[PDB]
Amino acid sequence: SRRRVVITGMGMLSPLGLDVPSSWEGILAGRSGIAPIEHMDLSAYSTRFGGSVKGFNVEEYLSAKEARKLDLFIQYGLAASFQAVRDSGLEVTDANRERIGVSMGSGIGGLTNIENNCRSLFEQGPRRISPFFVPGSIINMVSGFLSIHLGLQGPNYALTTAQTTGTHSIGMAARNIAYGEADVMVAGGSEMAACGLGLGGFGAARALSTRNDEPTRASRPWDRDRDGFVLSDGSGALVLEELEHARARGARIYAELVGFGMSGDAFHMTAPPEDGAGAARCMKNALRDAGLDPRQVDYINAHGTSTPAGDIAEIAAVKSVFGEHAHALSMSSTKSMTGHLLGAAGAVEAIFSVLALRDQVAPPTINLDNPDEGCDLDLVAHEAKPRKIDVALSNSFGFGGTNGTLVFRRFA
Amino acid sequence: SRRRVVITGMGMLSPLGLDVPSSWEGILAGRSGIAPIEHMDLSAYSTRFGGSVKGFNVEEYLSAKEARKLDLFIQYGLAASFQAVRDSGLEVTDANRERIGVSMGSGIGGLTNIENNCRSLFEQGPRRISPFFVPGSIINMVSGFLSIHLGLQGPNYALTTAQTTGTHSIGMAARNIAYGEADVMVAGGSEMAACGLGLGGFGAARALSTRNDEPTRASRPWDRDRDGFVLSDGSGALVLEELEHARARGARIYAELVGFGMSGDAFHMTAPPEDGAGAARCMKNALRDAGLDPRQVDYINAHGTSTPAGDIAEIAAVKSVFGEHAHALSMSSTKSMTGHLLGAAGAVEAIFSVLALRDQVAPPTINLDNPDEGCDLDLVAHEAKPRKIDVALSNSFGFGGTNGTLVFRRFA
Ligand SMILES: CC(C)CNC(=O)c1cc[nH]n1
Ligand SMILES: CC(C)CNC(=O)c1cc[nH]n1
Repeated sequence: SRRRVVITGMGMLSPLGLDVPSSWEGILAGRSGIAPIEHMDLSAYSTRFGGSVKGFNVEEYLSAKEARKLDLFIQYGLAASFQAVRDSGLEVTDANRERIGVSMGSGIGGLTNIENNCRSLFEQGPRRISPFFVPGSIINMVSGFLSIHLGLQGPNYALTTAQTTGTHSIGMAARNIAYGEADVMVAGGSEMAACGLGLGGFGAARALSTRNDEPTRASRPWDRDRDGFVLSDGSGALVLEELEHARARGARIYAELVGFGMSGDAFHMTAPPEDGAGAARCMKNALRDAGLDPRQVDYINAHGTSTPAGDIAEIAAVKSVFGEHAHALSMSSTKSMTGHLLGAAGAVEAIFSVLALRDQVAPPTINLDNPDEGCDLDLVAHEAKPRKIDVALSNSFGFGGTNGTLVFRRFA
Repeated sequence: SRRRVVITGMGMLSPLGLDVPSSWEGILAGRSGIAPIEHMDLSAYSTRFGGSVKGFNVEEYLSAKEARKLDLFIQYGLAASFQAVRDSGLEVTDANRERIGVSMGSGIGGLTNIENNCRSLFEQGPRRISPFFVPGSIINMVSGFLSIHLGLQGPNYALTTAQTTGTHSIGMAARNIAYGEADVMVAGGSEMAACGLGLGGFGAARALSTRNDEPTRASRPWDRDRDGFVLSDGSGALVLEELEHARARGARIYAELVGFGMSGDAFHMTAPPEDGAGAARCMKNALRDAGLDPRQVDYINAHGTSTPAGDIAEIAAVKSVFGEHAHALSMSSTKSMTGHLLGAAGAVEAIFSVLALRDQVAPPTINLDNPDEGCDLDLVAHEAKPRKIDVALSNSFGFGGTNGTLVFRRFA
C-alpha cells in the first residue's frame, strides 16, 4: 500500500545564504537576512526593506542567454532544484527518468516579469512584450524547465496555495511517491514578489511591517510590538524518494516525511479564526497521518509570520492540539530571521525542520523581546536551543484559509 | 484497492454558454463562440478576436461588493463551482464538511487585475494599488472563496500547470478521493487571459492564429491551413464523489472517472516532440491506471489546439498508443468551437467527455476542411457523430511539456 518517503537532497536560496549550509548557519547564528531594498526606488512605499537573495549568480547554474528570459522566481526555483538533485546523488537514467517528477510551486510567480511587460505594453505598446513573457513568468515553468534540463519524465506540476505553497508542494509530491505515481519527486517552492506590485499590493493591505528604521528587528513573531510580516525572496527544493528506492541506491537519508495534513479554515480570505481551528484540524490530520501521539512532537517550525492575528491564532491551535505537551515541545519562527518567503516559506522551513532533526537543535525566534499575552510556550527566544528532536512539524497557513502541516522524523 | 470516483455535478462558463447545457447545445450544433474582442482597443495587436464569456452576471453568484474584490478568472471559477455543487444536490453539514475539498486552478490567473493595478501603479503610484489586489488576484482564491462560502474544510488547493491545469486539477482531486483523503472534491479550472498581456504575450510568441478576417474559422485543428490557437476565457468545475457516498444520498451519476495519467515530455518549453512520446506515455499511464486495454477507448477529446506542431504530434501519440484501434475510436477537438481556454481547457473538455458518454455522441472538429498529412483518423469533421462510447479519454498538454489524461467510463 502506501510506501514510505524520505528526504535525500535539499537546495535553497534565502536571505541568509545561496545554499542550505550557508542558510542553516545563519539560522543557528540568529542572523537577520533583512535589509533596505537596493534593486529599486521605494521612497513612495510605506515598507522599504525585506529579505533579498544577496549576490545570486544565475550563471552558476544557467547560461546568461537562458536566464535573461526567466523571471527571478524561476531562476531561484531552478537553482534550489539543481542544488537538491546534486545533493541527492541521484543519477537520472532511461531506467528511472519516467519515475522522477517535479512539483515546484509559487504563491505569486513572475510578478516582476509581469510588471516589466506591463510597463512595455502601457509605455510603448504590445509590440514590445517579450516573446518569452508567458513561459518566463507562469508558475508551472520551474517544474517545466527543471524537467527539460534534467530529463525528468515523471509527474510534472505546480501548486499555488499562496503562503502554504511550499508545504503543500512537498506534501502532495510525497503522496505521489507514497501511492506509486513516482519513485522520486523534486518538490518545494520559489518566490520573488519584491517589485512595485508586490510591495505595493501587500502595503495596500497594511500586511507588512513598516519598521523601516530597524529592518532586522521588523520580523518579531509573538512579540507585543509586531506590526505585520517582512516580504522575502528565495526558494527551497527537496528530493523526496521512496524509502526502498533510497536504500537500494545507498542514498544518504536526512529524515523521513511521515505526516501530511491539509485543511481549509473556511472562515476568511485574509484573517485566521482567533482559535486557529483550521491550523488545529490540519495538525491533527498530519499527526494521525503520521501514526503519532501528539506528545512525540519535539519541535514545531511555526508559520509565525509576525502578524498580530496570525501569531496568536497559531499559539491557540498548538495549545488546542498538544494541551499540556504544548509546554514541553519547542516552537520557533525562522521568519524572525528570513522574513516571509510566501510560496517558498514552507519549502525553506521544511528544510529547516529536517536540519533541526539532523543537528538536534531548535532554531531561535529572534526579536522575541516581549512575548505577547498567552505566548507562554517555549518559543526559543533569541538563541538556538540544542534539545532532543525525534519528530518535527512545519506549519504553513495561506490566503483563503488554506493550511498545510508536514511531519518529519529522524530515520535509522 | 482504491475507492471509486464518480462525477455527480458539473458547471461551466464558456464562449458557447453561461452553463453546461447551453455550452453542450453549442458543441453538438457545431457553433463557434469566437468573435472580435469588444472589451478593449486591440489596434496595435496581431490578433483581435477570441472566445469571450458573453453576458456573464456575477451578481447571480456574489454581491457586487464581494465580486469587486476578485479578478474575472476567480469570478468565473466560483460561477462554475457554484453551478457544479448545485447540480450535484450535495448538502454540506457539520458531519461531512471536513470531507469536502476544492482544487480549482488557473494557468495564468489574475492577468487582468495585474494589468489594471499596473496602470494605477505607473500613472498615480503605489497608493492607488487596491488593498484586495493580492488576495483578489492569486490562483488559489477560487478554492479559498468557495470553501469560505460553502463551509468546506477538506483539502483546499490549486494547481497551475498552464494549459494542463484543468486536467491535473480533476485528476489529483480524484486521487484525493480514491485514497480516502476526501469524500467530495470540487475540481476544475478557470481562465480570463483575453487582456493586453494575454493577447500581447501569446502574440509576441507567434502562438496565436492571426485570421482576424474570419474569427469563427481560425480554430481548425488538423486542418492544413491552421496557424495557431485561439485564446478563450471561461471555467469548468466537476463535483467528484466517492461512489458509496454518491449512492448513499441517491446522487445522479454522470460517469465514473477510472483513469488519470501525468507525464513530462522533458523536451521543449512550447513545442512537443514530433512523435508525441510524452503524450503517448501519459495516455498509457491513464489506461494502466484504469486497468483498460487501449482497444476499450471509443472517444478522445483531443488537446487539439490548432497549432502546426501540437496537432500532428497528438495524432502520432494516438497512433502509437492505439495502433490499428486508432482508426476505430473517434477523436475531436472541441477547441475548434470554444477556442483554447488554457487552464480551463481540460475542465470544460472533461465535462464535454462526460456528456459525450451521457449522450453517446462524439462532438465535431469544426473547420476541418482539408485534414493535413497523416491526419487520417476519424476526427469527427464538421458534424457531431452519434456512436457507442463506453470509454472517453481527455488529453491536455501545456508549456514545459506537462501532460495529463483523464479516462471516464459509462456508469450503469
Ligand atoms: C488566513 C491567514 C492568511 C493565515 N492564517 C494564519 O495565520 C493562521 C494562524 C492560525 N491559523 N491560521
Ligand atoms: C508541449 C506543448 C506546449 C504542447 N504539447 C503538445 O501540443 C503535444 C502534442 C502531442 N504531445 N504533446
